[PDB]
Amino acid sequence: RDWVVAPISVPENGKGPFPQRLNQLKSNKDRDTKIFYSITGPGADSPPEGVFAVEKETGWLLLNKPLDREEIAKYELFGHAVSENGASVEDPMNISIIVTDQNDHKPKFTQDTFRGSVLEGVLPGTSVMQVTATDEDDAIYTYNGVVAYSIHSQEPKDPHDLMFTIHRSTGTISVISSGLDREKVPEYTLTIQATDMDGDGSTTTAVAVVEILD
Ligand SMILES: [Ca+2]
Ligand SMILES: [Ca+2]
Ligand SMILES: [Ca+2]
Ligand SMILES: [Ca+2]
Repeated sequence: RDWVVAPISVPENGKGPFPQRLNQLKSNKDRDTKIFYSITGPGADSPPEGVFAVEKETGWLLLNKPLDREEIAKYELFGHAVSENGASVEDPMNISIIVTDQNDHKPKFTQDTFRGSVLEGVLPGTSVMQVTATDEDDAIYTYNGVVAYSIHSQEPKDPHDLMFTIHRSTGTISVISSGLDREKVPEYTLTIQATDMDGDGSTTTAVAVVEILD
């Protein structure tokens, strides 16, 4: 029919070119007279003003610039159709616009520094602590916001290096070697990493400080 518009999905960070046609509004009343189209709503005539617009004569709905999903993920605008003699010829039309995700956010550890402690005599397999990173991108239908964890490096490297691991998805740091000795090394500092696209994407760091208890 005319004067209907299906919900519209727009991936954020479009390259365009801009302005960009999305949909065309039309009233059947335009055989019988000249019609002027307009658009109102948050994103059109109210903040953020002028992201969307509509061509007066043609009814083309237009996007004027790239969208950001994490700023605004959905718009509801309203289309109007007014004849040349000034009478509206349609009831204002609901235009729904959905902003879909691209992976444009690095993960963030919730703290710059995490602390955990174990007794000197714990067995290999012992959970020390659980660190967490978040990611603002979609983690439901994509891996854009799915974080894989890894250990970047360990200091010091006595009695040897790679004495801990991290659970790839939970962030649980565990001890995988024997040989802890508070007297020799009372404390380890682990730089830890969080990578989105489940390990294929971009990566941030944090520190996890492990104390060997007395
Ligand atoms: Ca964004
Ligand atoms: Ca991400
Ligand atoms: Ca995103
Ligand atoms: Ca990568």
